[PDB]
Amino acid sequence: SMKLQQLRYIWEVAHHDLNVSATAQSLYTSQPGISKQIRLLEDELGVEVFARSGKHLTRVTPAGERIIHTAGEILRKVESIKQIAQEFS
Amino acid sequence: SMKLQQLRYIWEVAHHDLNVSATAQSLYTSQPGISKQIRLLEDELGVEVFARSGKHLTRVTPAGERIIHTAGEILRKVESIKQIAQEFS
Repeated sequence: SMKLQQLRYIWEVAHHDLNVSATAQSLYTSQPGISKQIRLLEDELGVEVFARSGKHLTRVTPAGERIIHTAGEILRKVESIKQIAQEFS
Repeated sequence: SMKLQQLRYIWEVAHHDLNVSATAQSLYTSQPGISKQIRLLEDELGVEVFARSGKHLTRVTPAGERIIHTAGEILRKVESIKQIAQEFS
């Protein structure tokens, strides 16, 4: 089963121009940590979200553009649950 | 942080007419496991998804109707990701 954390990671990596180092510092976590969770996700899905050239991301794949876009929808809907909660709070 | 599992649980509990026992057997898990994950979710959200009367769920709350609906959209969108993966495999 895919996890929300891996969805947040590919969204953030995509919004830091594929710079995994810059993303790690954005999320206050280690850079190897983010790379692990993404490859678990890609192994779990069986598709590459990010094309690589060595230990380095080069571009978002066709499949990844669709998957990341939908991850943003999931992350925004998770946020709306917390806003629904707080309005009734 | 909220988890996909807890979103799957409140949705499944809601589609087994609030019967946690039938839901546990559906998901091949324990009934205490589902209850535990639901109360964690509700503590994080600070709202009750299910109105209670003793060790018993009576109805879905105004807020819970919205949260469960949005949890369903999320669970559907998680499925769209794996359908995107399968296509591109």
